[PDB]
Amino acid sequence: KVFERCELARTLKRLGMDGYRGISLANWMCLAKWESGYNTRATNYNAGDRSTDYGIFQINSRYWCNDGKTPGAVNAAHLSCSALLQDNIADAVAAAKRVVRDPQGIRAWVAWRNRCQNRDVRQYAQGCGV
Repeated sequence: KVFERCELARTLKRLGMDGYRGISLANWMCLAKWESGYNTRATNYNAGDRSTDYGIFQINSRYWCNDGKTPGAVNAAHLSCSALLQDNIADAVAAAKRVVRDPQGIRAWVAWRNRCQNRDVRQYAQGCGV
């Protein structure tokens, strides 16, 4: 499923993401935008280390979800990576919360540093009623 901007903004608020671990809704929106274009079935294989990024938040198979074929893998979030390809993003949200529970926080995603950090991110969640 490819979410429309405001529909995702409202869904994330309902799921308790606004201000989670100090992260504003606008930042989560900026992250989803650059990571997947708000697409829940987005997948990205990293030929270099053999790991795959899954879903709307592009969660990695080496530490956060299990896909069986990733070398030196662990399962912090304790999920099957398959759960991160559903139209319902409840599991992806739970996984994303787990990721930012580590000291690095939202910085865990390099894309966030390149495109969101230290910038005006209001535009991503503006006018959605959240």
